[PDB]
This record gives sequence, C-alpha cells and structure tokens, in this order.
Amino acid sequence: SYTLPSLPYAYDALEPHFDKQTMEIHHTKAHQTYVNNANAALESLPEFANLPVEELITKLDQLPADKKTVLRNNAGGHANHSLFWKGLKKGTTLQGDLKAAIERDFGSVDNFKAEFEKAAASRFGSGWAWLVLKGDKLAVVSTANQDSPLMGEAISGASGFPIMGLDVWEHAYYLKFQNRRPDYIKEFWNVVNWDEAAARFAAKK
Amino acid sequence: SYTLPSLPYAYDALEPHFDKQTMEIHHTKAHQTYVNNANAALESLPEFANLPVEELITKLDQLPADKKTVLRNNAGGHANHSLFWKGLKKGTTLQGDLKAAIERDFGSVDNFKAEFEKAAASRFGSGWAWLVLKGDKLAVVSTANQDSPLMGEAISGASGFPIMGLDVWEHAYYLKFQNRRPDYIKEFWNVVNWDEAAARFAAKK
Ligand SMILES: [Mn+2]
Ligand SMILES: [Mn+2]
Repeated sequence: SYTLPSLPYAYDALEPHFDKQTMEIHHTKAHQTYVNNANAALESLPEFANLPVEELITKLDQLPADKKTVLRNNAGGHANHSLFWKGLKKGTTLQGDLKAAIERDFGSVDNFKAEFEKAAASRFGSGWAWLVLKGDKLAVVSTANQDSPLMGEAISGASGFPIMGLDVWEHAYYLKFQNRRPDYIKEFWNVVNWDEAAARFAAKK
Repeated sequence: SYTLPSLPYAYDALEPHFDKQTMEIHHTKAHQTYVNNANAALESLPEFANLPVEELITKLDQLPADKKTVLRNNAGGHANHSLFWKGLKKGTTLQGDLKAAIERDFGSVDNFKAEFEKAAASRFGSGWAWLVLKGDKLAVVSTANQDSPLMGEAISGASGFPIMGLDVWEHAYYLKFQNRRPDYIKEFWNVVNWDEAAARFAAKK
C-alpha cells in the first residue's frame, strides 16, 4: 500500500509565496484522498500493489479495464503530488549543468520561464505544467487533471521524464490568488527547488 | 459582442448556502473573463459574433480550426454560467409536470437526487453535472471543463437540452467547502431554482 509522505518542511516554510493554509489542506486532505482511492483500487491487485507509484503509472494499459481510470486519476494524483512537495523549497539557485542545459535548449533562462509560464497559463481546466527530459533535450509540456508525462503520449498526450512540475488545479491557488493564476505562477519561481531539479536531471531516471 | 449578464439577485441572496464572497468573484471575475476572451476571438468573425451564445456553441464545427477550441472553452464558459445564475434561487419547490417527469424517469425525487449527486461527485477535475431532456426522457450527465450538452456528443461526450446544471469547478466551492465537494452538492438542493427548471422543461427549446 502507498503511504502519504510527510512534508520535508513546515506548512508555512513557503511563506510568503505559498500560503500555509493551502499547503496544509492540499497535503492532508487532497493528497490524502488520492492515496486512499489508489490503495482501495489496488486491494485486489497484489501484482501491481507492490510496484512503486512512479512505475505503476507507466503500466496503466496493463490493468484490468475497470481499474485503469480510477488508478490513472488517483495513482497519478499520488505520484504528481509526491514529486511536487519535494520540488519546493526557498533559497535555492539555478546553476550547474541544469542551467547550461536550459540555456542550451531554450536560449536562456528567461526564454524558458516565458515558455513554462505560457504552458501553465494556457492549460484550460485542471492540470499540470512540466519541464521534462525527452532523451537529451529539455521541453515544456502540460497534462490534464492528474495525468503525468510518465504515463506516455497515448494516455497523457505528453511524454518524458519529469524534472519539475507546477500544479495548476484551482485548489492549489484559489484561497490566496483566487482567479489570478498568473500571479500564482510568478510566485512559483520563488519556491521552486532547483537543487531537487538538478538532482533529478543528473539521475535522468 | 457579449456582455456580462447582471445577476437576477444580490450577491448575498443565496446565503447561508452559497457564500457571498464566492458569488461575487465567480461572477465579476471568472465569468467576466470567459466573456472577455470570447469577444477577443470573435472580433475577427463578423458572421459569428452576432449569434446568441447558446446558438454559437451548437456550431463549433463551422468555425476556423484555430478558433474552435478558444470558443468552445470561452463561449462554453459564458453559456454555462449564464444558465447557472438563472438556475439559482432560495425558496422554490419542485412540483407540477417537472416533478412528475422526474418520478417517472427516476422512480422518485430521491433516486434522482442520488443519481445527480453521484454524477456531480464522480466528475474528476473541472466540469459540470446536468439534468438534460433527451428523447422525451430526462437523464443525468456530466461534461468536462466548460463543455455543454448543447455542443453535441461528438464534442462534449453528452447531448440533450439542459434543464438545470451544477458547476463543479473548484472555484465554485473551494473558499467555503474546500475539498468537500459532497457538502457543496448537498447545499445546492437548497438553492436550485425549480421555477426556472420547470420553465425550461415546459419550453423544451
Ligand atoms: Mn493538487
Ligand atoms: Mn464556474
């Protein structure tokens, strides 16, 4: 069974960018629900229940028809939020190989940011914006609801290894930013954990 | 060009069921944006910019490929919310032909409510839950994002004439109910305008 991971920081560790109230509800209520639903759906599937969540979502097409959607949504929700919590932290600085790779594939850090912000703002409805590694090149993509690039293009309409991502579901920014998603996206740059991003870039797996 | 319709009541007229703050933001910010974006896209389509919004969304396939999506989302958003505001009011009572039709197609008012709540709660991500009239029969369906049954099955995955609907985007209930969509759905029964629903049922068009 999957366990709801604890946050690696206080619920107000991201202030004044991301509000403490949202962090708490988002983690203990929203993420918790995805974990519960995912575990309930895996109760009778011992074969898949043992796999890590990141791997399970790469094998959705191998699940019984009546289990595919529930797990896509909830196991997806669990995987995405787990990555999200670890991808946040104040005080980091983009540098090293990751920075070089970004300037290489986007021309500059500013171009990249503009491209990322555009993808995040243009995702209509619920979804996520991602910086993925497709082989040797970095790219910005977005997915709907709780889909992940790890699920493959046939399912999510996107592919690649997630380096970092931004949750654009309204529950992630409505309490503080209301309808102003652009303001939320701007604040994100202040809390994106570049150290974690660099680590994932180095691992590539 | 479309214009934000004025609400048929004060922003606090639905208290203590739907909060005043959300009503105000939902109307003056969210709905306003759909209206603004739909007008921006229609500036270049004189032959469509004159059609009533409910009619425009039935002709999405006749639009230029690069306009279909933007109008589907924004004209859809405008049509759905316009219907939503008129479908809310305290103090009404389900009765007459509509009530008979519901008991006829659902067995009872309670079965109908249970079915509606299930559709509204099971819509993953952003969307709407609807009570539609199709083939002389009433049915409960749901759509994603700002899609409407009026758009047709090929586009929205649903069809029929909307009698009443419930907005299940998180911006419609997060401030007061947070993650508890079920509680929000329950409060809805206290503010659904049965008079308007009956009127639409009688019109059938
Ligand atoms: Mn989330
Ligand atoms: Mn809405």
